[PDB]
Order: sequence, then structure tokens, then C-alpha cells
Amino acid sequence: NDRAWRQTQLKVAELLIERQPEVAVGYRLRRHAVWAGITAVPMSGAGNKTPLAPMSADMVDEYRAAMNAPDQGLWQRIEQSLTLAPYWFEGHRLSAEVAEKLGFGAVAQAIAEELGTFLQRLPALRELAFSDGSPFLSPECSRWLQPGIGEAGLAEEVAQRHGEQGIAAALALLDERIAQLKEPRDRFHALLVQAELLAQEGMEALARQHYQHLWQEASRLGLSHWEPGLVNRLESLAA
Amino acid sequence: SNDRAWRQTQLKVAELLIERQPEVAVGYRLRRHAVWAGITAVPMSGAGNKTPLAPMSADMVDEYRAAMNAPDQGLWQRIEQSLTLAPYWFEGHRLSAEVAEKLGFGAVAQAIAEELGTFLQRLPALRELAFSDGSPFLSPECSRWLQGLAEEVAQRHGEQGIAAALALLDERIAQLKEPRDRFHALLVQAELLAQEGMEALARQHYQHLWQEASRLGLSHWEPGLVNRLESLAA
Amino acid sequence: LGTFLQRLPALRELAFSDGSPFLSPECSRWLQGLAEEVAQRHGEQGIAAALALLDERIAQLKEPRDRFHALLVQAELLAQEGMEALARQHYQHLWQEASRLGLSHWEPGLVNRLESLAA
Repeated sequence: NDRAWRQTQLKVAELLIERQPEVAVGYRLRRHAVWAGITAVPMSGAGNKTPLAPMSADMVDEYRAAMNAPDQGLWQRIEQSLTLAPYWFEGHRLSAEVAEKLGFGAVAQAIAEELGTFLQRLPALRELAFSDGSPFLSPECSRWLQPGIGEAGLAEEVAQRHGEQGIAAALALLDERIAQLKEPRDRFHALLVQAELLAQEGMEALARQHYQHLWQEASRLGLSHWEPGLVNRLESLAA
Repeated sequence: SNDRAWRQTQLKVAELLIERQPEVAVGYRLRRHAVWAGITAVPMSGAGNKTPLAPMSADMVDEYRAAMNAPDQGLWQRIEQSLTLAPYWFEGHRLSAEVAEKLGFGAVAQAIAEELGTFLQRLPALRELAFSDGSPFLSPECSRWLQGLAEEVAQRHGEQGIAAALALLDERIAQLKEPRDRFHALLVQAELLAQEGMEALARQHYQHLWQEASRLGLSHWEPGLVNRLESLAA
Repeated sequence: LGTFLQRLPALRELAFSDGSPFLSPECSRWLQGLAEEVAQRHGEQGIAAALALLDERIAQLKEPRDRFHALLVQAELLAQEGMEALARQHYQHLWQEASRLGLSHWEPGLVNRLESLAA
């Protein structure tokens, strides 16, 4: 009766979450319960597609709707579903986004550590798709998962002002700083902030585009033979 | 000093062409040429684009704003005669069009607008300047009066705030395969950052844009764009 | 264990009845500005210690930009000591690895000083 034991895990996870919903372990115990019996991916064929239809758009949209005014109640129905919709990897991205907005960084964190785990157990999943052809793992769902001294001296000096006033002022500051810089290295750092800043406001395409021009502008300057760590991240970012 | 009489001449005839027919454009249109043709290049800006020119006495303007609900032909004449002595006071040219739009002179307002639009397109440097007391040449509600990407985006920048625009710019890039498209998209991002008031951040974006064009060899292919980009980085 | 320690910062500092710490400095490792540091080590032990310390630092410094300061350290050290000759020598083989790596197009202060602080 793996079935019954699996109940029990969930039961304990329900309760753990109920008692402490800012604390990972319950979330973790559930993922397990849900992805226990799974030993090898579902039978696929034409275009990697699987005989399993995706999450009811209606349903997904409705969830994406609530996001602006999210509560501890939303988060529960999301989760209820990804307990019944094993492979819905996009919902594990929501759960993480929701949780992060409700104030639970650590749980978001965990939701993902545990997913990345599942994908290393059976990576065939990173390629599979639902009978409608849509991917088990989107590209925005996969960038999610993949992981200076004076650089952070401003970046942290700014992401602070990005919290007191909004993005508008964040940039406003970034500007007034740059006007008083001589060294290109610094000015390149600034522009680098601008990108990171847009990343946190939800500008995945506009941010990435700055990384592209920052990686090449660096590689062009031959920083692979001096300060290659900078260049190596820049490369990872621009994906 | 002889083109003094020539300008006055152009005005008298304007005065007349309107007296005889207040519902017909040309009169008003000539009045413009009397005032803006002598203007060949913009005035010397200083501390925050303040040009050493005084503005329209706010009291004298309040008065015109007062009268706006109950508008007569005598009001309209004083707006216009004022906007004859304060060449760059573009708010007057909105007030004239509003006066004219209520008084049923629908194609005159249109004209009053097209003619400004013309002048601004000629010396676009004016859009950003302002008077000694920092009151804008092209004012807030006046640029709204005269309004595919920088088209659609700076449209969204005025309606919603800046973030909504940046938000859109983002979802446009999402589909812009060819580097030309992308290059423009980042070019907009820059314009928009100057339109929000961070000059040096846009300058820094323009510097890397021209140096990127120059290196792609666009000077022998879209030299217009590369020579615009060049000055914007001064 | 990292979290449990992060939930209560005090548990680290504590010790049992017998004064034996809850968390050893051995266990804390299981979980967890050079000229500033070492230019004072020169006032204490002699110049010979200032170099012995500089050695253990460069043991791990995978970024050559760090190292260039680490050799810029070895330069500063000898310069202040009185050895003005072996000094300028070191500031030449540094100034030229700059013009080589293209540092007039990046961090060009470093350069402009390095030249008049060598010729």
C-alpha cells in the first residue's frame, strides 16, 4: 500500500505547512509523496509528446490572474493541483513566485531545489511535452532553475532605493551616479546594475538583451585574460 | 532691419485674412510665418535647459485660463496677439486651438496645430528647452495635444508611467529576431530614459550604440542613424 | 544545521556545563584589501614576513586581475622599504602587461600612474 503511505506523507506535509508555512520541510515532504512512485517518464512518441494533456488553460489563467492580490489561500489551490498534476512543472514556478510574494523566500528556494532534484533523477523529463505539444519545462521555467567587491557596493546601494521609491527612482539614482564616474570599468559595472535591476522588476527579455551586449563588449575587450569571472557570468546570463 | 516691415506686412494681412474670415486657416497660417521664419536655430540653454528668455506673466495667463469656459472672439484675439509677441510660448498655441475648437472653428484648430508641429519638426531642439524661470517651452499638456515602436512606446510612457513602457519594450523584444530590430529596440530604451529625465544613463547607452554601429560598418548603409547616434552621445 | 544556527545566532556562542562549545571552530569551517592587511605586517615582523604572508594569499586567486594587484603588492612593499631600483623594475613588467591586456580601454587610471611610477 505505497498508496496509503503516500497519503500519510501528504497528510504530514499538510500539517507541517499548516503549523509552519514559512518552513520548507512540509513542502519538501509533499514533492516526495507526489514523485515517489515515479520510476521512469511516461511513454512518448511523435515529437516527444506524451498522452497527457496540459493544465487546463482556463485554470492556469485564473491562477495567473490572482497573482496581483495573492493570499495564503491561492497558494493552497495551486499546490493541491500540482499534487494531482505531477508533471505540471510550470505550477512549481508559480508556487515559488506566490510564496516569494507572500513573504517566504526560503520556501520558494526549497520548492526549486526539490524540482531541480527531480529533473536530475530523470532528465528525460526536460525534453517531454503534453499531447498538445506544449513543453513539460518551459524556457522561462528552466532559466528559473539554473544558478564583485565594488560592484555590489552600488548594486546593494541601489536595490535598497529600488525598495523605498520604485524602479523609476532606482534608475534615477543609477543615472546620477554614472554622471560622476571616469573609469570604464565602473561605468560597465553601472550598466551591469541596470540589467540586474530590470531582472528584479520582471524584464526577462529586456534584461537578457543588455547581458548579450555586455558579454560581447567584454569579450571584445579581452577580459577573459584579466577578470574572466566577470565574463563567465555575463556569458551564463545572456543564455 | 528691412525684414521688419516685411514681417509686419505678413501680420497685417494675417490680421485681415482672419477679420474677413475667422473660420479660415490661411490668415492664421501666415501669422505663424511672420513669427517663426526668422528663427533659424534654438537659443542658448543653461542650468537645466533654461534659456535666458522670460515667460508669459502667469497672471496674464491665469486670466486666459479664466475665460476658457465662456470663450469669445475677443479673447481669441488677445491669446493670438500674445503668442505673437512670445514666439516660443507654445501653450498659447494650445489655448488658441482650444478656443477655436469650442467656437466651432474645427479646421482652424487643426491648422493651428499642424503649423506648430511643423516648427517643432524643423528645430526639434525646442521640445526640451524652457524659459528663464524653468517653465517649459513644450509644456506637459501641450505635447499630449500634438500626439510603430517609439510610436507605440513613448505613447505608453505618457499614458501609463515609465515602468509600463519599459514593461512593453520588454514584451516587444521577446520577438525581434534580426539584430537591426533589436538594435532599434535598445535605441528606444535609451530615448525613453532621456524622456524620463535621466540624461547621463541614456548618453551611456548611446555611447555603446554608436560604437556598436561603427563596428558593424553601418556608416555605409544607414548613415543617417549613425550620425544621429553620434551627436546624441555628445 | 545551517538554518537552525541561522534561526538562533546564540547557539553558536554557547557551551555545555563543562565550558565545551556547542559548535566547535572545527565544525564552523565545515559550513563556512591585501596591502591594507599586509602593509601593516611590515611594521611588525620585517619585510621577510610581509612576503611570507603574500605567498599564502596567491595560493588561491583564480582571477589574474587579483594577482596583478598581488604583484603590485610585492612592488609597493619593496618601494616603501628603500629599494627604489628593484621597485621601478617591477613597475615596468606590470605597466607593460597592462598596455598588453588593453587596460587603457578599461581601468585606465591604473595605467596612467603605473607609467610615471616607473619612468
